[PDB]
Amino acid sequence: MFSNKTRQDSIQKMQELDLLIIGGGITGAGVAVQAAASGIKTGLIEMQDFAEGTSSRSTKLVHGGIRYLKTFDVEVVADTVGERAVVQGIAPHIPKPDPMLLPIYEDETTFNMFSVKVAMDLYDKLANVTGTKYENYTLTPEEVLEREPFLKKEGLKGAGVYLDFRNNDARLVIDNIKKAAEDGAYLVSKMKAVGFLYGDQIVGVKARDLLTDEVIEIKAKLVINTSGPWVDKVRNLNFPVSPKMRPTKGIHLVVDAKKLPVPQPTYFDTGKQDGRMVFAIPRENKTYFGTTDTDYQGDFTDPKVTQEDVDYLLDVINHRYPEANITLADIEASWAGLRPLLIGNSGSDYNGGISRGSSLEREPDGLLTLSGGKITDYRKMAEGALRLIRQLLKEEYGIETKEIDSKKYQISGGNFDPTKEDATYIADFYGTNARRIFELAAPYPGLSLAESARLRYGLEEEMVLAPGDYLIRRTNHLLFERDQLDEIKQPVIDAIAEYFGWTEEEKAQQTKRLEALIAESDLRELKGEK
Amino acid sequence: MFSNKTRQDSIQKMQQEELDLLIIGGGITGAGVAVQAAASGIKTGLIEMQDFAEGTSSRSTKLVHGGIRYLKTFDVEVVADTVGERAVVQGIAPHIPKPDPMLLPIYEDEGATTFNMFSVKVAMDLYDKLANVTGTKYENYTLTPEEVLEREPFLKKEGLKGAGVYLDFRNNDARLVIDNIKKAAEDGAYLVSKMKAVGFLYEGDQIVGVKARDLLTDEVIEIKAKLVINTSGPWVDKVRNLNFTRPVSPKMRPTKGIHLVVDAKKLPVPQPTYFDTGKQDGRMVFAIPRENKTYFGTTDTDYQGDFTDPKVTQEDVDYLLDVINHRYPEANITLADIEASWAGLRPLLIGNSGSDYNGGTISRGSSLEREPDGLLTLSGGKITDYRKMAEGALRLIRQLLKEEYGIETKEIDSKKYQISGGNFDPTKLEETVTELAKEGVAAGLEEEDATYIADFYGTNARRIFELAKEAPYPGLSLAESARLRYGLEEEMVLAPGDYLIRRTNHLLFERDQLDEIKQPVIDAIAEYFGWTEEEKAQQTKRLEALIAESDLRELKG
Ligand SMILES: Cc1cc2nc3c(=O)[nH]c(=O)nc-3n(C[C@H](O)[C@H](O)[C@H](O)COP(=O)(O)OP(=O)(O)OC[C@H]3O[C@@H](n4cnc5c(N)ncnc54)[C@H](O)[C@@H]3O)c2cc1C
Ligand SMILES: Cc1cc2nc3c(=O)[nH]c(=O)nc-3n(C[C@H](O)[C@H](O)[C@H](O)COP(=O)(O)OP(=O)(O)OC[C@H]3O[C@@H](n4cnc5c(N)ncnc54)[C@H](O)[C@@H]3O)c2cc1C
Repeated sequence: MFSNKTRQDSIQKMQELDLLIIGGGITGAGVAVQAAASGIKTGLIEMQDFAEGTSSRSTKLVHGGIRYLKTFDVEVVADTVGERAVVQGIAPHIPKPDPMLLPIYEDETTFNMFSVKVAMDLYDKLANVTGTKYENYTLTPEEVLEREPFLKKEGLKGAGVYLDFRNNDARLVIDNIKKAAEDGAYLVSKMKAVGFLYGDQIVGVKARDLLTDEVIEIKAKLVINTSGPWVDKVRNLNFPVSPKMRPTKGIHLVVDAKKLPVPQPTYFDTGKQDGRMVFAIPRENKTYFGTTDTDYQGDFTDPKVTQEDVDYLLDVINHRYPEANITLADIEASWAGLRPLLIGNSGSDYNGGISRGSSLEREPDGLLTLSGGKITDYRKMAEGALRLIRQLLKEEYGIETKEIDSKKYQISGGNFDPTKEDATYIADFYGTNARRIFELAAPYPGLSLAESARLRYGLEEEMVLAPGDYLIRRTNHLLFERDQLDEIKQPVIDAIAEYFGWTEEEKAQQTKRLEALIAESDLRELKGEK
Repeated sequence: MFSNKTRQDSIQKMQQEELDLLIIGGGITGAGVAVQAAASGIKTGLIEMQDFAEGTSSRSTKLVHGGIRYLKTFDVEVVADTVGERAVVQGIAPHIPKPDPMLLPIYEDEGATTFNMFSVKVAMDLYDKLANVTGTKYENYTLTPEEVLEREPFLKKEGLKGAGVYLDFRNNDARLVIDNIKKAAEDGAYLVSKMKAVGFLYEGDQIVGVKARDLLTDEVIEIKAKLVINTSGPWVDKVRNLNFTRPVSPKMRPTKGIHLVVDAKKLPVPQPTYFDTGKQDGRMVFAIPRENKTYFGTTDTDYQGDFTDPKVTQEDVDYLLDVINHRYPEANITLADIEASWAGLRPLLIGNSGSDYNGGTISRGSSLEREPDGLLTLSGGKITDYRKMAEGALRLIRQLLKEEYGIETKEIDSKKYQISGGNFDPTKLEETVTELAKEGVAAGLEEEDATYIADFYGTNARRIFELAKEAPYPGLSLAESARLRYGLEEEMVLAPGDYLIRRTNHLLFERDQLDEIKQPVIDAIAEYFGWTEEEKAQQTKRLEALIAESDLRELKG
């Protein structure tokens, strides 16, 4: 059990914990996955749902960064392919091998047909891939147009193909939390930290239950802040400090596969003389692409896509594919996110052109803060967190904290061997936990057999409190299967209403929430009503 | 024989019947062209204003550098091209460019460096791979600070973090030109030194020959030829301007560079060393061992003035001494410690730099072009690409001889045509030197000298060994005498400096022993040519001037 039941118990049990963690993203989720495995009594709190922050709004990939070889920044490339190795090892059901395609042009560079080849050999050598079935290779201008029919011809010299990975971020967070649960940790989502319990120090926190206006006080030896782009907002809860962050907005658009077919990931130049590059990626029967870099000020819980972000991106896909003719009217889904950057770094520092871009400082009040960084280095940042924690529990309290190896502790649903039609999907999506799903496959009105269990499983096991957490973060219904959402939408909500036995007004408020969300995704407010 | 006598017969033939190809300039670029034309059957002539190599081909860095710096901006094709042609040159002249691994120390207090301990490793591995060197006896390796000071205890310690060691070659530029020249002569080419082109001959607006002046006798002759190719290095514009019937746009813009020599006890470096100037100007300086000395440079300044005898300025010297005194803090080197030196002009095409050499169509930085009047010009390039430059030129030459006159020519593989003294298995230099040295010992020479001469002359050591067997000149050792006699009869020595400066390492690298042999060498050449007493006194005054300039006597006041 891991639902609203397990939830209420947790809240009560936290009524002096060893460690309190603020933030339920990939960062907070990684700290706990390790602390629990090491003994510490831990109690984490996530203001909204799990992973509903930036950790569900990224490019959704694990790019190697081959681009860095242009300035011979070889140590950065080695770290990256190296850490990417661990993760794939501790979560064999999430990041998957999805070789990428990099076309070469003499009209417009970065590499030529001769240099891409040597760049890809140094890449596989550092990645220790050199030899396996995923070894790089090149393509002739003829054999490139085959795979991608609408790809610009004027000036095509061919292309290169090297290893890269697909990675659902939301699932990475949840299966880390679900493993943190199994190890006894008070994980409470939908609970917001609103104040601090103080002489001059910090001994506790005062949280609010967003499900019930009840205010509780928490007691713990140490309080660590891992609120991502919210790092400063959480800090300022202590009424004198200065800013440490400066986030940027990036967005993505989505279209039907037949409006822009691409059998594999494709990286290329914008063509607007700004040095930026763009992706066009496949994902089920769709193809999404992007992204975007712009200073942002306003609401952090729901950043919005505008006309100018659309203009910019359309001008890019239309130049790289002159035969597509894509307009605002072709987009079926979308999303926006904010990058947790420290004053000084930029968005291009993610792929070229304590951890790289992150820090772990301790405030004078005694608050630990882990900021910046990037999802691909989540496990690595937490190991550096558990260090200033296993030492801080002794030099001040004398607790015998254990020692582990995060690089080898496999998480939820993925404990099998690394080199491991709707039961096929279920296996390759939940991995191991697909076993528990089958046992449950007593359907529901308007739904299907399989779709019933994946919903029941969410409620029983994935802390599904609201319907949106299911169609958005626990599965790919809203973002990649829009054209199938309207014949499962109402049914799903009623099974939720049933399981929770909400009420005729709690049910009304919920549905109201799905309306606002789906609409902002489908940019109805821009289309002057679709 | 290849001497003043051969010279005089060549001068008559070039006047008897028309040539198919006449070459202007006897440095590495013309020597290169001459060898490939001769081997192909093309009747060939070549004229050189001074001695062979007296221009910029005897004034370079005397190294064959790989260009590992180019990996910093991932310019891999340039590096592949360079290590690849270096292997090709070693195959045709295994007795000149030799292996001599480079030491590259790493520092953290310098601010903005090229590589760090982590990055030099992946750079040296990529370097060896591109050069098919990984898996051989010269594959790279790194050193720790304490390992570095073990080899050079006098290197700046503040910040030293270790070193990288990778493969590179030492190269004698003057000996490389003359062994290409000797090969061309053996294959029939008419080669004349101390002969200057002073004008063109015409039939309409079309060049059909050259008027040449014999600098030794004030005589002026006419040479008829089907094609004329200009390979005069930094003098490329000045030669093109011998056509006064048409002013023309300049292609060149030469820069100057110098090199200084001190005795090794003053800067003991066991192997070549490469480092930052410390003047944050983006440049690098070398410290290299040669015989029992250490030489260092170089500089890079815009120039105007006489092209035949460029001079070292006090400003060139202070720039270099500031670099060495910063890199080795206890050595304290000043002008008084310098015993020899040289300066030359880079043949750059308007728009290029000395920097592009080491990462500071035909080949990088060169061009092959024909003028409206029929004159062909081959300009730019660098010494390490000489054979590749001659190949592109021969390609156009055969195509013009067939089309315009119906003349078929044999196609040779220049990548395998070994030059003078280099006819032996390139992978077995030491075995070949061990054997030849025996033939030398059985001739009356000592162990040290026979090995030297075999390593320096290669196969040609046998002729040196034969003459040795047969008559020491007054004041000279059996060994020295045999080298000089070989010089006069087989290497076209015509004046004292040709021998002490370019055929041997006497002036530059053994200055401390030059006085013992200076006069005996002039006397032997004097009697051998049978000079008037007035002629000898002038050949003497001229050599003294060359020594005064190397010694930096004026600056020293
Ligand atoms: C456009 C874009 C592209 C990206 N591309 C890459 C990439 O290519 N490679 C890469 O490695 N990374 C990439 N990233 C970055 C990566 O997604 C983030 O670094 C990562 O998701 C940050 O995780 P986090 O847990 O620190 O922050 P979040 O995921 O935002 O989690 C922090 C949580 O704190 C919670 N919180 C805030 N205040 C409170 C409070 N008062 N009480 C309780 N909880 C609170 C919030 O609800 C939030 O869920 C990209 C990001 C963006 C925006
Ligand atoms: C300081 C310095 C550093 C350098 N660094 C490098 C390096 O690291 N790597 C590299 O590969 N290269 C390097 N170079 C360049 C290399 O030395 C030259 O490219 C090469 O020697 C030039 O060949 P060249 O034969 O074209 O000219 P040259 O040797 O100059 O010869 C041209 C010849 O034609 C003759 N001539 C002129 N006019 C007439 C006439 N009217 N009649 C008859 N003959 C005439 C001249 O007397 C001369 O002998 C460097 C040069 C310098 C000076």
